[PDB]
Amino acid sequence: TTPLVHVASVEKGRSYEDFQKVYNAIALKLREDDEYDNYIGYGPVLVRLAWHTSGTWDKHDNTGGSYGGTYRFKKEFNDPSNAGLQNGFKFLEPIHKEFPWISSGDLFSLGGVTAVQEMQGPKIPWRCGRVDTPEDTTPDNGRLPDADKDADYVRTFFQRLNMNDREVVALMGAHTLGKTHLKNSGYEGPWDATNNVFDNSFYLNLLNEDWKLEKNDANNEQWDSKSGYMMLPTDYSLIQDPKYLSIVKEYANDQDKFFKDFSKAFEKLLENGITFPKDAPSPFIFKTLEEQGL
Ligand code: HEM
Ligand SMILES: [K+]
Repeated sequence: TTPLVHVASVEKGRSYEDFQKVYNAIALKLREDDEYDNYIGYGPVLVRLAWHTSGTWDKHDNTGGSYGGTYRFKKEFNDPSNAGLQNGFKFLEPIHKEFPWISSGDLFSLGGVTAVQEMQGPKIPWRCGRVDTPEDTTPDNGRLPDADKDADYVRTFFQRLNMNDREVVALMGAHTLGKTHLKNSGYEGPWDATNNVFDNSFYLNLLNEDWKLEKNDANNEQWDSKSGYMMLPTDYSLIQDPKYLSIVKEYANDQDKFFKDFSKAFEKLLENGITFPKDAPSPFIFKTLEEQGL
């Protein structure tokens, strides 16, 4: 199968203003539906939907990725690794109804960008152009990562998405949002105290808390701290591996650096597999509701 090339195709006649309107709609709904997940809100689940819809990419044959918006098809929608994401998709439904012109891939990715920015995270430049592909282009289940593994697994896993050590540690920092839900993944608890504020607390907790390797009610091991935080074996591996550890310490001591590195890595993750023509518009940097006085 010759590796497909996915060329970004701007939605007919659309420009920055159109997308800022979609961003605003998402941002306004996030503010509105603040009760979700015990008042955590939909922010965290949207960032995941974005990561999971992009994380199926395989640099080897360009299969999967954000381009096709294939999560809308049952095979991917029902991936066990995607348990819980239906909530994010349901949240986006009204948005897509109001803006039927935006592709699914652009919507899924934009939802992640919007959530991060609205939760006070760094600005993440975003490019439009993803085009919906057929159901037969949906990647098989099993391309997303396991959480009961070590640093070697994490490092190898991320090489498929063309991510190096720094990108990996920066990306994992997204665990500063939301929490693990036993019913979804077999893990339970939040990584930090600000689960709807994007900050570098994940690195600080990892380094400063007193973790105990325990078993949860799903009979799975996870690191718990007296403060009520948890870390997956894969998160803990970042301080077990020497190379990862140096970067964890770096982000724990430099909020700005973490923001800048995360922004680059997250945008890259969301654009993997996409060929942007030279004449394509530059990446859009959307203003937050707060910056717009909305
Ligand atoms: C080796 C890598 C990773 C593993 C094994 C992993 C694993 C997990 C697990 C088990 C959950 C809990 C799901 C649930 O029960 O609801 C979760 C949630 C989440 N992850 Fe990751 N993750 C990884 C990488 C990332 C990356 C790269 C991002 C995004 C840049 C990210 C963002 C999130 C967010 C925001 C949540 C919270 C979702 C919510 O509160 O509903 N994760 N992750
Ligand atoms: K946080």
